[PDB]
Amino acid sequence: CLAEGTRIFDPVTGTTHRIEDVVDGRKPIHVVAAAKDGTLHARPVVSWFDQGTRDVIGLRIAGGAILWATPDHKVLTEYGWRAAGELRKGDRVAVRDVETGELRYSVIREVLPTRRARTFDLEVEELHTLVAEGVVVHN
Repeated sequence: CLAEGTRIFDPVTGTTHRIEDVVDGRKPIHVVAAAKDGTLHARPVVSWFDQGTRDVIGLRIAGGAILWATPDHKVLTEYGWRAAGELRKGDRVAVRDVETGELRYSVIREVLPTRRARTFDLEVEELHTLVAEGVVVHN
């Protein structure tokens, strides 16, 4: 689940939407999806649900790029899918590059202890996956 504050760039509109705003108003919009091929494809949202308030961790990546998600949220690492609570300053994550638009790999900058905030839930067509804070991790 994604925490409030996470930005979501839409390929259809080309702007930046906030999950807190997209879910609260279940807005029929689109998002970027990822497959096992590593390629990015736009996909519509067909479900919006609130996950309640729970503890979440903050993953800081080089460039300031940060992502807040639940410990059960799986992150796309070099070794497949790994729970966020299993990430330590040294784990590399895939982040979308606006320069080449293509997928790129970067190292973490610092791990942020658990906190507390509202969390949301989405459903991307079938390719359960969405781009959040430039980072690609299951919905």
